[PDB]
Amino acid sequence: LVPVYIYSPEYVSMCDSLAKIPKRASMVHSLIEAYALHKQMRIVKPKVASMEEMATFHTDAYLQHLQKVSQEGYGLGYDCPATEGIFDYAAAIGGATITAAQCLIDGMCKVAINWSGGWHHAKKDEASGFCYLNDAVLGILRLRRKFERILYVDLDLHHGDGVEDAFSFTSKVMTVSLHKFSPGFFPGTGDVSDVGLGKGRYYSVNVPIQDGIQDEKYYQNCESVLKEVYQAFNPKAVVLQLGADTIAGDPMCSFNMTPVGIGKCLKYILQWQLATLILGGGGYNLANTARCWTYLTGVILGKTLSSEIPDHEFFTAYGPDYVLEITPSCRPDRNEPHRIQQILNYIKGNLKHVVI
Ligand SMILES: O=C(CCCCCCC(=O)Nc1ccccc1)NO
Ligand SMILES: [K+]
Ligand SMILES: [K+]
Ligand SMILES: [Zn+2]
Repeated sequence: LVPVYIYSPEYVSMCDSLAKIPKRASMVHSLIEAYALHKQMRIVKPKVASMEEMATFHTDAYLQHLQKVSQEGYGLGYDCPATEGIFDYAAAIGGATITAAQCLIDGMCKVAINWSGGWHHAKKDEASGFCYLNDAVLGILRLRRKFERILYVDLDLHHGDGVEDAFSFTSKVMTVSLHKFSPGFFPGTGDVSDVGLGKGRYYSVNVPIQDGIQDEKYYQNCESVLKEVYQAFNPKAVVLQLGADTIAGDPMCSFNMTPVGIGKCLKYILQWQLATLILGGGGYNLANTARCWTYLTGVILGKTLSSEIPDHEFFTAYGPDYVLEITPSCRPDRNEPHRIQQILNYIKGNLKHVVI
């Protein structure tokens, strides 16, 4: 009944190597360590994913090219540079999410955590949006060995298109994504009209949101969706992506959330008493991202954290106030109340078909 914390010094060091988020994995772990939360969790060393394990979703052609490129020097472009050691990076995170999933299967825990995972843009044969490997999909595929129905919830700023498309043709996995949706904003997909294909029709849920949304309206909207989804789909396990690029102070500067708002969503999911795999994701204000996931780690543990940031390796990065709480920015909420309701109505309508 003690939460599992996927961690090892080698794993964090590996994750720090991603140029898009340098040293972020260390900052997140160090802050969690500084709050001594790791002593209240079961620490499990992540296995490195094998070629066969990564192949459960990704094509052999892609996996081999990724390795070849990684050894010496398919979506490898601006967002996903073909840099050396990138296959080792991909295998590590994939294996970490799988390890967490296997922990859920064994009954070792009710909640397993991998903050360095949640890379949800990767397709079976294509890297996309800083994602070389879709560890979230790999996590769901592993869970499907034991659980008959999986619910995937994506609270990242960006649409979880890679996870959605991976399961868009099946009805055993339902994907739910709350994300910014606006013409020109990555990845451009995930309108409310997108519900899946074939036998997977109505088993993909998308909630388009505009800039400036804050804790209260986000939670109410998220709860009402999850409420209908839970009763309609009746999941046996949950995969939860909690990308922190929605948090105020993120350079993306889109949503205006605090970890408290996201935390309430997490609480509502945690009370389902189901096997839950926790993943990170986006988050480009490194200190704030550590703040968020440290806070959420405390929420999972049912602990109240000291407002003042404890001294640690990255203490200087937490100026100028050096506290745990994050203050929302002073900019408008661009979401019209009537639009939110209609999106909700479409979703309720689609979930009527989920009566099987
Ligand atoms: O958080 C993410 C990462 C998505 C990939 C990034 C979107 C494209 C983008 O914003 N690119 C960019 C921005 C600033 C400077 C250079 C590239 N996914 O959830
Ligand atoms: K999302
Ligand atoms: K689906
Ligand atoms: Zn994102």
